[PDB]
Amino acid sequence: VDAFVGTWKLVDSKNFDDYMKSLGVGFATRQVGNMTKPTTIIEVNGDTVIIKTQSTFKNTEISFKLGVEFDETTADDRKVKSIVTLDGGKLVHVQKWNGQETSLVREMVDGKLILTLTHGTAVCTRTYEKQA
Repeated sequence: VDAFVGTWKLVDSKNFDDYMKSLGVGFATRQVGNMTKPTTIIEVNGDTVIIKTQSTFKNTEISFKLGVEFDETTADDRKVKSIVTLDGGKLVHVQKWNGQETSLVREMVDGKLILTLTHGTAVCTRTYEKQA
């Protein structure tokens, strides 16, 4: 947990396009929404954490409890049952809807929070760099 705490800046990412051009989390919108996520606030809370997708066009935020599943709708997932936990030092967000699921596994080693976004077909590396 002792990493996530703070405000991050997106640095490296690719393949959002493909991934949405299949998942249906844009199929168009993500052609800009691929890039347009410069900041992400990650406020750890007591037993919990809240993500704040601070960007220009489109913002989202949701609270999640490491060790629970919650049914919730981010604009860029739709309604999905997110199960979150922390294995070793890896924040595994598995994201279970129905016909498929996806995985949003987060870790910081070195100085970058690497988020591996993996679905039933398609992958994206999404990397975040602590700005504050």
